[PDB]
Amino acid sequence: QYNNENNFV
Repeated sequence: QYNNENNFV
């Protein structure tokens, strides 16, 4: 299982 998040502000 691969869990990620990416936020660019």
